[PDB]
Amino acid sequence: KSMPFIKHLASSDRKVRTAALNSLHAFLSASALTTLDVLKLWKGLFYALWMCDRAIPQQNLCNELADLIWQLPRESVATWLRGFWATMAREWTGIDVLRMEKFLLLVRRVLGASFKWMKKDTGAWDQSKVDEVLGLLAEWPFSLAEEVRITGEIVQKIPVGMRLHVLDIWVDEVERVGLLNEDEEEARMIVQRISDMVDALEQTTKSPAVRTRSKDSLGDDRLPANRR
Repeated sequence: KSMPFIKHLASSDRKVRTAALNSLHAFLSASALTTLDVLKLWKGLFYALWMCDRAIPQQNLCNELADLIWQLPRESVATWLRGFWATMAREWTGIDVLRMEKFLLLVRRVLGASFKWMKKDTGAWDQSKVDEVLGLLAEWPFSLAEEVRITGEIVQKIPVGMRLHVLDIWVDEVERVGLLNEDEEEARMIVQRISDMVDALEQTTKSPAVRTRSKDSLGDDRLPANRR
């Protein structure tokens, strides 16, 4: 697969990065993506945000990157999001204090788009898309294991800061897509399945920070299991 635009996403010239993104949009429009294809695409997208210095272009770029999910064939979305989490997991400890905030926002929007992707728009949610999104939460931020195999050939260790960020925002992002509606049976099951993943994380984790954030987010007053 020839993806010549990828190396230009890291250009110091933002006009070149913008053109490289448009080639990527057209490339995704036009065989199927492999695990290796999305790792290369997401590293290029990672560095495209890394080079973005301005607050408003960063906010647009995070939404642009998260909304790429709607351009993808149904069969490639889960492979695509695994490439995202593997990318963030590999690159996490190298992100300096000055550049962290825009990558925290990227994770939030990509997670938020993943939740919105689960939705149908009286069955309101696509359970096959729910299994894929939640299975990735179990695979990366809420994994009871400490490394992920990608074949194995490629083994990636899960950084603790990535878990801590997802633990900070998962209630925010289930609320934003409307999953905290106490009156939906379908929605409460999805929140329960996510809560069970976080509960399992708090029981097993070696990290007191992860243990504390998991416990904290499970006590969130917004969760229906904590109300009335």
